[PDB]
Amino acid sequence: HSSGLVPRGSMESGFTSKDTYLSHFNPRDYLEKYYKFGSRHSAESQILKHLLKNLFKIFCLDGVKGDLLIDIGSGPTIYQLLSACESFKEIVVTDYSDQNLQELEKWLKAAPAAFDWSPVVTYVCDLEGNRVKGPEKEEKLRQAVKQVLKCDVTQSQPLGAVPLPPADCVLSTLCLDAACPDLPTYCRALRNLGSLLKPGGFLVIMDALKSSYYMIGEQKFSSLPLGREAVEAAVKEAGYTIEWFEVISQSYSSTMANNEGLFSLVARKLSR
Ligand SMILES: Nc1ncnc2c1ncn2[C@@H]1O[C@H](CSCC[C@H](N)C(=O)O)[C@@H](O)[C@H]1O
Ligand SMILES: N=c1sc2cccc3c2n1CCC3
Repeated sequence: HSSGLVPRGSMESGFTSKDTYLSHFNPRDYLEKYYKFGSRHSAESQILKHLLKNLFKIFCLDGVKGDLLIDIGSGPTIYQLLSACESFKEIVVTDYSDQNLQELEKWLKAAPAAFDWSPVVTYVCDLEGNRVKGPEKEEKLRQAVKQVLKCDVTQSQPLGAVPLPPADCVLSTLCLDAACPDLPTYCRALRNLGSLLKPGGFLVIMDALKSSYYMIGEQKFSSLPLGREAVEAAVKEAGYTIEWFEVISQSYSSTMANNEGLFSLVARKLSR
């Protein structure tokens, strides 16, 4: 009840509480704000294209492939899985928010009222060489998504008591910044995701740099404002070896975030 002075759910602890993600996170509004293919060459649209070109390169051009991929903190989105369904036989989607899981389930069932991913899907098809059209690509993704589960990156068992085989890849886009109030929790969340991975499994992360908040309309949500060095240090202390790390300077529209670019990394679960 602070009226934009401070992010929603943070007056007491300094960071957006996770119950705020069950009450004030609107899936439909988050999708309209950031994913109606951003907008007409907007900062959001350029960022989405850059995210899509990196996932295509990681999954289709590089050696990131296997049986199971677990997407962590998927929200109501599926763009991050379009290229991945080409390298992984099965995908599991997860989020802390029940309204985000409902939105994902609406898309899985191709409910007419669901969000339209068509332009994003066609862009991914174009990147992959136009071997299939959008509608064929979406059905391949829908059949590959085997489970839609509740997730909490802060718990030692992120997926609760749900048994899954060790994953070949753990993917997490624009989630860890929103979920982790500090670097010790951020480091611990990367250790928690490690328990879902086979020894030597891939960890794929894409998030924002130096961002202390992000907006969903006039609703402000916290983000951990960490830099490249702090990201690399936390990924290494969580028990991972970084294969590649990229940083772009492109930031979100001034009215939606205060970030200083984005990062992408592909890491591998260490020996121990
Ligand atoms: N502790 C927690 N554990 C898991 N997910 C969490 C979480 N706290 C927040 N989240 C989720 O983190 C997401 C931030 S939005 C990221 C959505 C999507 N992956 C994309 O690329 O746009 C939300 O869906 C929110 O529910
Ligand atoms: N989901 C999204 S969109 C966006 C823009 C800028 C910063 C962040 C952000 N997130 C969560 C992490 C922090």
